[PDB]
Amino acid sequence: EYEIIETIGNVVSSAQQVAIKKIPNAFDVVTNAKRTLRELKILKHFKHDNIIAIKDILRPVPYGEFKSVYVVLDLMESDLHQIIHSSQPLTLEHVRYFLYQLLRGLKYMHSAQVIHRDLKPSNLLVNENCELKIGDFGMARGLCTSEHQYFMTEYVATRWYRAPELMLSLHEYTQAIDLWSVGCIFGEMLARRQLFPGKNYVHQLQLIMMVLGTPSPAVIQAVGAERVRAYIQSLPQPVPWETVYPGADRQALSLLGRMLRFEPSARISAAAALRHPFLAKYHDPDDEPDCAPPFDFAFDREALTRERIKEAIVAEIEDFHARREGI
Ligand SMILES: COc1cc2ncnc(C3CCN(C(=O)c4ccc(OC(F)(F)F)cc4)CC3)c2cc1OC
Repeated sequence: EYEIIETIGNVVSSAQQVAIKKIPNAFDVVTNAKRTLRELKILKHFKHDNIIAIKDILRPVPYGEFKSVYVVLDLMESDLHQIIHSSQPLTLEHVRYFLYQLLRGLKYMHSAQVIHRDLKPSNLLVNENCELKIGDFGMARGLCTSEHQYFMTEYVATRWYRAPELMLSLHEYTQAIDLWSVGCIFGEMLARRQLFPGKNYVHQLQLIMMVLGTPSPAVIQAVGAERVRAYIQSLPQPVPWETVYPGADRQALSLLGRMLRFEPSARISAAAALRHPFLAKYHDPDDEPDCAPPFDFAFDREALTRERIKEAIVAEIEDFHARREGI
């Protein structure tokens, strides 16, 4: 059926060209197997041009020897990290178009009660024809949660893009998490360099404070871990986005400012971001769908043995083929 050529990320390999992902020893570790089942069900639930899609899943040898899962996707030229940090063009109009598509993908995603929680340029794929697709859904969760990650929210996802609520454990974990990350991504496109490149937990809070200023007392009281509160209080106003990005566009910084706020409830939504004057060029409500029905994460909260999860994953592969080949 397919012929491999070269390995890309590490396992994904190039191979009509396609990308093929090996998930080796998929059923050997509970965490890895649970993540594979979550990704399967999320990607099958979504049908949207700005969200990665599975083209094919290679079938099962006898069942007991079924160890690895191969997943076929359409090959994407690059990702937004490789584009941002290179000699490629990235004018304001590039920034405007890439931001639109991310936000278009998020409106759909957020309407199904799914929070990505791991948006960074490297997870935003871009093909030869400039379609941007959100990938890598292993960190995604709903509004309700059961996991070590219930506590320890400061270890959720990637440090340079992590929202203050996770860092500080503010007990208000919503789709607003992704809009922080978008803010960082947006800022990073405008300057071609990371906005908040923290070295460790403490330096990451510094660098956010050096732009956003001191957080409010009501935010500080909602920090549960007392040791972090003491550090914040030991330090002696916001820096205007104009002086952070000197040559930048006016409409862009307005929108950026509505994303990078300490308080989750103060952040603009994906839907409302798409109504901002900066994205008027591309904004069409009739072409920017919601996702119905919503995604249920109940299956993830179940404490399953590796073998039950294996059975679950194999049923999602069977159902994938039945919905197209059979029916
Ligand atoms: C030249 O650059 C690249 C092109 C690329 N083209 C296409 N797809 C990729 C990767 C994107 C991220 N990704 C997933 O989101 C994903 C999808 C399905 C999965 O299976 C399961 F879990 F549902 F079972 C697991 C992971 C894996 C595929 C690509 C990755 C590239 O660089 C790293």
